[PDB]
Amino acid sequence: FKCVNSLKEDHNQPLFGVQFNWHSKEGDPLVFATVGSNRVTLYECHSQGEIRLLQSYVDADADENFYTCAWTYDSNTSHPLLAVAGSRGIIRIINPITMQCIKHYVGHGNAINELKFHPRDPNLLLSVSKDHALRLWNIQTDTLVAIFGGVEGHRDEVLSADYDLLGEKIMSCGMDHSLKLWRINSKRMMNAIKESYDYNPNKTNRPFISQKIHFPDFSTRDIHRNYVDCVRWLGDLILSKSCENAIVCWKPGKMEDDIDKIKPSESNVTILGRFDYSQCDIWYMRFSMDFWQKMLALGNQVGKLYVWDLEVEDPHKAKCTTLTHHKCGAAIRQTSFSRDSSILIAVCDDASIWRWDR
Ligand SMILES: CN(C)[C@H]1CN(Cc2c(F)cccc2Br)C[C@@H]1c1cn(C)c2ccccc12
Repeated sequence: FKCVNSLKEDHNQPLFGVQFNWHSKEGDPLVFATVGSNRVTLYECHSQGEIRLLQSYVDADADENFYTCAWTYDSNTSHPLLAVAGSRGIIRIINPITMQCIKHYVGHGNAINELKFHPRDPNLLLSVSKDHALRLWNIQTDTLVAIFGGVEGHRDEVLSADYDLLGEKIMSCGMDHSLKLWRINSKRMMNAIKESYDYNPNKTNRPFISQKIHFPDFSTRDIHRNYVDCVRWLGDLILSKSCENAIVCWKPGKMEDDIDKIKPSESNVTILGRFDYSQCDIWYMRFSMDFWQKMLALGNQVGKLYVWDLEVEDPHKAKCTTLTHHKCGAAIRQTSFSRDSSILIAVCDDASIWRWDR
């Protein structure tokens, strides 16, 4: 990777999120979204490092602060869609072509820290909230499928979550120091998703009933000793970090325990490795993976990028490379790889954007 360009957004506030559109069409240039202040902005990557500015959506409320975005597509037309959310607790579904807000969702209206789309179903959107819950939405029928909470759920803000490969289960994490597993391939949840697709408020009198899921299928506070701010599945293993200068690779149970035989009472975890780094001990810093999960990237609080090659026989054998530029000194909140892994974008606390090309 070589640094080929940079720019800075005019708001001078932190850029909290960046996502390439991995649903961009064949023959179209690569496009990424950034979120910060009260806006979302799209850019196109071109030759000679060119980052071409397209168009933003700016919230009507000057005090909105977007924290997260996620791409999907319209399941009938194939056109890409962009979901954004943040401090107002409003999910907006944006048409990236025109930057129109197509529709919006409100749960209880508390800050949303992360959005993720289901890996197999483009209509299923997961939101994680400051109000300690996760919510699963069906953006085809505009239904709240399920709320994951209760006293056995998270006890402080939820900061991140991730679906597994097939979208059969979710791992969430947050300020309570815990990582929690929620299975969504239960008979109850499969039925709830089916029912959400059968719901049309114009053809019935009932409201749509959301599931209240109050018990995770596994919980641990034994991995980290502070806020857990990013989580990703790597097959049946988990990668998670806190503010302790480490990403930990771990699994529920003992070494030979199958993830789908783990019981909610399971008290053990197994640590398969740990990727240490420096100067990333402030709260709220995300890591990202490429589409194939061959690579992992994290920025630190002084503008350095760490990239790990995970194409090795065991997690602890990952190969690290570091990327620095003398003008990039602000905290990197999130990174994104293009689908082919040819471009890595980093976004920063000073509203700067950095492009690295292979
Ligand atoms: C207060 N909450 C908990 C954070 C959560 N963060 C989202 C987020 C996350 F959840 C996990 C990992 C990275 C990130 Br980025 C948005 C919020 C926030 C507001 N301001 C002004 C900030 C200033 C600096 C950093 C974060 C925030």
